[PDB]
Amino acid sequence: QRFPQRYIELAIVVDHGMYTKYSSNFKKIRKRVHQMVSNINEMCRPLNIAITLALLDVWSEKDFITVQADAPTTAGLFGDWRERVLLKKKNHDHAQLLTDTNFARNTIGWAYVGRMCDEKYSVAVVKDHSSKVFMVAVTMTHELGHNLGMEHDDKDKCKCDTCIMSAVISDKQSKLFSDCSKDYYQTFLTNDNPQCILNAP
Repeated sequence: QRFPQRYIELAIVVDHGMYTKYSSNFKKIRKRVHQMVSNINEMCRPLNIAITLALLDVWSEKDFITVQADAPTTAGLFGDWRERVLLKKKNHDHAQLLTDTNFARNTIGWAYVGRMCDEKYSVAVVKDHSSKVFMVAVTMTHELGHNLGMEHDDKDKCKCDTCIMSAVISDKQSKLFSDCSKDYYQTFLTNDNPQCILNAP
């Protein structure tokens, strides 16, 4: 394996709009979230990172934060709530909020760069923007990649055209991380090496 073993315990929060979208059916939502996690786990296999779903929270009554059009603003409110409320329910390493919100600027996902394990900044916000589970899962994986210190693929640095960290998603989206991405992850493990992902569940 090119990389040493790491583990990311995810918390996934499904907002009220997404709950409504899926006919307020908890079972159906849980199945969809598990299928997403199985895809994130598959995509991280070449990075030697075992991905688990530590916690699933479905906002079946109302939104606990204002899930608004600006994704970065929503991410900050989510990181705050994650630190103050979600982490108190069960420890986990990274949390993503899934929503049906039509984020501004045609945004389908957003996350802080290189802040994996941070109590407030180890988060991403992702729009459930396709009926295709894989398309949403690869968006979750792209944001996870940013949180692991990855920037977008650059043709001078690597040749992959449809890898996970491509600057823009496409219909032909690949499930692979480019060499640009693997090199950024190596840099992250060497310079940041956060302790929470060294810990197996």
